[PDB]
Amino acid sequence: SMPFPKDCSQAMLNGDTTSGLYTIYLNGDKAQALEVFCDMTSDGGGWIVFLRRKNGRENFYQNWKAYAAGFGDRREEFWLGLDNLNKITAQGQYELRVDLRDHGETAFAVYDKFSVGDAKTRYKLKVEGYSGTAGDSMAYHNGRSFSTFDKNCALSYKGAFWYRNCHRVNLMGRYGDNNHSQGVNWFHWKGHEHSIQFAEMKLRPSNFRNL
Ligand SMILES: CN1CCN(c2ccc(C#N)cc2)CC1
Repeated sequence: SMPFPKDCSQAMLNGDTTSGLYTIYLNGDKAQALEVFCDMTSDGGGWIVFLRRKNGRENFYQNWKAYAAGFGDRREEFWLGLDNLNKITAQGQYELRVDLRDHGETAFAVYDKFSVGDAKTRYKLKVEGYSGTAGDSMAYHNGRSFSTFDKNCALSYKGAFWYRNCHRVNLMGRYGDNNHSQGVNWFHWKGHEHSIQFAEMKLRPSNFRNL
Protein backbone atom coordinates (compact mmCIF):
# COMPACT_ATOMS: atom_id res chain seq x y z
CA SER A 1 0.00 0.00 0.00
CA MET A 2 1.04 3.69 -0.42
CA PRO A 3 0.96 5.66 2.79
CA PHE A 4 -0.40 8.94 1.40
CA PRO A 5 -2.28 8.04 -1.83
CA LYS A 6 -2.82 11.21 -3.91
CA ASP A 7 -6.04 10.01 -5.66
CA CYS A 8 -8.44 7.07 -5.75
CA SER A 9 -6.17 5.23 -8.27
CA GLN A 10 -3.36 5.07 -5.68
CA ALA A 11 -5.96 4.19 -2.97
CA MET A 12 -7.31 1.31 -5.13
CA LEU A 13 -3.92 -0.25 -6.00
CA ASN A 14 -3.67 -0.17 -2.13
CA GLY A 15 -6.00 -3.21 -2.76
CA ASP A 16 -9.21 -1.39 -1.58
CA THR A 17 -11.80 -2.45 -4.25
CA THR A 18 -15.06 -1.28 -2.52
CA SER A 19 -16.53 2.06 -3.61
CA GLY A 20 -16.95 4.51 -0.70
CA LEU A 21 -15.06 7.06 1.40
CA TYR A 22 -11.24 7.15 1.35
CA THR A 23 -8.60 9.56 2.54
CA ILE A 24 -6.33 10.99 -0.14
CA TYR A 25 -3.42 13.39 0.31
CA LEU A 26 -2.88 16.23 -2.14
CA ASN A 27 0.65 15.95 -3.63
CA GLY A 28 1.12 12.89 -1.30
CA ASP A 29 1.50 15.37 1.63
CA LYS A 30 0.27 13.93 4.98
CA ALA A 31 -0.73 17.53 5.96
CA GLN A 32 -3.16 17.81 2.95
CA ALA A 33 -5.63 15.03 3.81
CA LEU A 34 -8.95 15.11 1.93
CA GLU A 35 -11.88 12.68 2.29
CA VAL A 36 -13.23 11.66 -1.13
CA PHE A 37 -15.78 9.23 -2.51
CA CYS A 38 -13.95 6.65 -4.72
CA ASP A 39 -15.93 4.88 -7.48
CA MET A 40 -13.88 1.68 -7.56
CA THR A 41 -16.20 -0.23 -10.02
CA SER A 42 -16.88 1.98 -13.12
CA ASP A 43 -14.49 1.21 -16.08
CA GLY A 44 -11.70 -0.28 -13.86
CA GLY A 45 -12.31 2.01 -10.81
CA GLY A 46 -9.85 4.43 -9.18
CA TRP A 47 -12.18 7.42 -9.75
CA ILE A 48 -12.51 10.42 -7.40
CA VAL A 49 -16.19 11.37 -7.66
CA PHE A 50 -16.49 15.15 -7.57
CA LEU A 51 -20.21 15.65 -8.41
CA ARG A 52 -23.19 13.44 -7.62
CA ARG A 53 -26.86 14.21 -8.43
CA LYS A 54 -29.39 11.49 -7.53
CA ASN A 55 -32.46 12.83 -5.61
CA GLY A 56 -32.70 16.70 -5.46
CA ARG A 57 -32.25 16.82 -1.61
CA GLU A 58 -29.11 19.10 -1.85
CA ASN A 59 -29.07 22.79 -3.04
CA PHE A 60 -26.64 23.39 -5.97
CA TYR A 61 -27.60 27.06 -6.34
CA GLN A 62 -24.64 28.12 -4.21
CA ASN A 63 -22.10 30.93 -4.19
CA TRP A 64 -18.47 31.20 -5.33
CA LYS A 65 -17.03 30.39 -1.86
CA ALA A 66 -19.21 27.22 -1.69
CA TYR A 67 -18.15 26.08 -5.18
CA ALA A 68 -14.48 26.81 -4.31
CA ALA A 69 -14.69 24.83 -1.01
CA GLY A 70 -17.15 22.02 -1.80
CA PHE A 71 -20.47 21.18 -0.14
CA GLY A 72 -22.88 18.31 0.53
CA ASP A 73 -22.73 14.69 1.69
CA ARG A 74 -20.06 12.57 -0.11
CA ARG A 75 -22.27 9.48 0.27
CA GLU A 76 -25.23 11.27 -1.44
CA GLU A 77 -25.36 14.59 -3.41
CA PHE A 78 -22.26 16.79 -3.24
CA TRP A 79 -19.69 18.96 -5.00
CA LEU A 80 -15.99 18.28 -4.15
CA GLY A 81 -14.76 21.89 -4.55
CA LEU A 82 -12.91 23.76 -7.29
CA ASP A 83 -9.83 24.30 -5.08
CA ASN A 84 -9.65 20.51 -4.52
CA LEU A 85 -10.15 19.87 -8.26
CA ASN A 86 -7.40 22.36 -9.18
CA LYS A 87 -4.93 20.79 -6.68
CA ILE A 88 -5.76 17.17 -7.80
CA THR A 89 -5.58 17.95 -11.56
CA ALA A 90 -2.22 19.78 -11.01
CA GLN A 91 -0.66 16.46 -9.69
CA GLY A 92 -0.46 14.87 -13.14
CA GLN A 93 -2.46 14.19 -16.33
CA TYR A 94 -6.08 13.36 -15.33
CA GLU A 95 -9.05 12.05 -17.35
CA LEU A 96 -12.74 13.06 -16.73
CA ARG A 97 -15.56 10.51 -16.74
CA VAL A 98 -19.23 11.46 -16.60
CA ASP A 99 -21.81 8.77 -15.81
CA LEU A 100 -25.47 9.55 -16.54
CA ARG A 101 -28.64 7.54 -15.81
CA ASP A 102 -32.27 8.49 -16.42
CA HIS A 103 -35.29 6.15 -16.26
CA GLY A 104 -33.00 3.10 -16.62
CA GLU A 105 -31.07 4.46 -19.64
CA THR A 106 -27.32 5.06 -19.14
CA ALA A 107 -24.68 6.97 -21.06
CA PHE A 108 -21.14 8.15 -20.37
CA ALA A 109 -18.50 10.57 -21.58
CA VAL A 110 -14.70 10.28 -21.10
CA TYR A 111 -12.29 13.12 -21.79
CA ASP A 112 -8.67 11.93 -21.92
CA LYS A 113 -7.39 15.33 -20.70
CA PHE A 114 -9.10 17.19 -17.86
CA SER A 115 -7.78 19.99 -15.72
CA VAL A 116 -9.14 22.83 -13.59
CA GLY A 117 -6.99 25.96 -13.22
CA ASP A 118 -6.42 27.85 -9.97
CA ALA A 119 -8.47 30.73 -8.54
CA LYS A 120 -6.43 33.36 -10.53
CA THR A 121 -7.83 31.55 -13.70
CA ARG A 122 -11.38 31.56 -12.15
CA TYR A 123 -10.88 27.75 -12.14
CA LYS A 124 -10.55 27.54 -16.01
CA LEU A 125 -11.80 24.21 -17.46
CA LYS A 126 -9.66 22.13 -19.89
CA VAL A 127 -11.46 19.07 -21.42
CA GLU A 128 -10.08 17.37 -24.53
CA GLY A 129 -10.12 13.89 -26.05
CA TYR A 130 -13.80 12.80 -26.02
CA SER A 131 -15.12 9.29 -26.23
CA GLY A 132 -18.43 7.81 -25.17
CA THR A 133 -22.19 7.52 -25.69
CA ALA A 134 -23.61 10.70 -24.08
CA GLY A 135 -22.39 12.98 -26.90
CA ASP A 136 -19.57 15.54 -26.65
CA SER A 137 -21.45 18.31 -24.71
CA MET A 138 -18.34 19.50 -22.76
CA ALA A 139 -16.54 20.64 -25.98
CA TYR A 140 -18.80 23.77 -25.93
CA HIS A 141 -17.51 24.55 -22.40
CA ASN A 142 -13.74 23.94 -23.03
CA GLY A 143 -11.46 26.77 -21.79
CA ARG A 144 -14.27 28.56 -19.90
CA SER A 145 -13.89 29.98 -16.36
CA PHE A 146 -16.31 28.86 -13.64
CA SER A 147 -19.37 31.05 -12.92
CA THR A 148 -21.61 31.38 -9.86
CA PHE A 149 -24.42 33.94 -9.38
CA ASP A 150 -22.01 36.16 -7.34
CA LYS A 151 -18.98 35.98 -9.77
CA ASN A 152 -25.00 35.89 -15.83
CA CYS A 153 -25.84 32.25 -16.72
CA ALA A 154 -25.67 31.00 -13.09
CA LEU A 155 -28.32 33.54 -12.12
CA SER A 156 -30.47 32.94 -15.29
CA TYR A 157 -30.50 29.09 -14.86
CA LYS A 158 -30.14 29.13 -10.96
CA GLY A 159 -27.08 26.77 -11.17
CA ALA A 160 -23.24 26.99 -11.42
CA PHE A 161 -20.86 25.77 -14.16
CA TRP A 162 -18.08 26.64 -16.59
CA TYR A 163 -20.79 28.60 -18.43
CA ARG A 164 -20.41 30.11 -21.92
CA ASN A 165 -23.69 31.51 -23.35
CA CYS A 166 -24.92 29.52 -21.60
CA HIS A 167 -24.66 25.72 -21.58
CA ARG A 168 -24.85 22.28 -23.13
CA VAL A 169 -23.95 20.72 -19.76
CA ASN A 170 -25.78 21.89 -16.59
CA LEU A 171 -25.17 19.03 -14.09
CA MET A 172 -25.31 21.50 -11.10
CA GLY A 173 -28.73 22.73 -12.30
CA ARG A 174 -32.11 22.45 -10.62
CA TYR A 175 -33.10 18.83 -9.88
CA GLY A 176 -36.16 17.48 -11.79
CA ASP A 177 -36.68 20.83 -13.61
CA ASN A 178 -37.69 19.96 -17.22
CA ASN A 179 -38.18 23.65 -18.17
CA HIS A 180 -35.77 24.66 -21.02
CA SER A 181 -32.12 24.82 -19.77
CA GLN A 182 -33.20 24.89 -16.03
CA GLY A 183 -32.46 21.23 -15.12
CA VAL A 184 -29.70 18.66 -14.83
CA ASN A 185 -28.99 18.74 -18.59
CA TRP A 186 -26.59 16.96 -20.97
CA PHE A 187 -27.83 18.43 -24.20
CA HIS A 188 -26.38 15.95 -26.74
CA TRP A 189 -27.97 13.03 -24.79
CA LYS A 190 -31.36 14.35 -23.56
CA GLY A 191 -31.62 17.98 -24.67
CA HIS A 192 -32.60 21.03 -22.67
CA GLU A 193 -36.17 19.96 -21.63
CA HIS A 194 -35.24 16.74 -19.77
CA SER A 195 -33.61 16.88 -16.31
CA ILE A 196 -31.41 13.81 -15.74
CA GLN A 197 -32.16 11.70 -12.61
CA PHE A 198 -28.57 10.58 -11.89
CA ALA A 199 -25.25 12.18 -12.78
CA GLU A 200 -21.68 11.70 -11.56
CA MET A 201 -18.49 13.51 -12.66
CA LYS A 202 -15.23 11.80 -11.65
CA LEU A 203 -11.47 11.89 -12.37
CA ARG A 204 -8.39 9.67 -12.28
CA PRO A 205 -4.97 9.62 -13.97
CA SER A 206 -5.30 9.23 -17.75
CA ASN A 207 -2.51 6.59 -17.66
CA PHE A 208 -4.53 4.35 -15.23
CA ARG A 209 -5.82 2.35 -18.26
CA ASN A 210 -2.34 0.78 -18.69
CA LEU A 211 -0.28 1.43 -15.51
C1 LIG B 1 -18.98 23.97 4.80
N1 LIG B 1 -18.41 22.66 4.36
C2 LIG B 1 -19.49 21.64 4.11
C3 LIG B 1 -18.94 20.32 3.56
N2 LIG B 1 -18.04 20.57 2.49
C4 LIG B 1 -17.69 19.46 1.56
C5 LIG B 1 -16.57 19.46 0.80
C6 LIG B 1 -16.26 18.49 -0.11
C7 LIG B 1 -17.11 17.38 -0.26
C8 LIG B 1 -16.70 16.29 -1.11
N3 LIG B 1 -16.39 15.37 -1.75
C9 LIG B 1 -18.31 17.36 0.46
C10 LIG B 1 -18.62 18.36 1.39
C11 LIG B 1 -16.86 21.54 2.67
C12 LIG B 1 -17.43 22.85 3.23
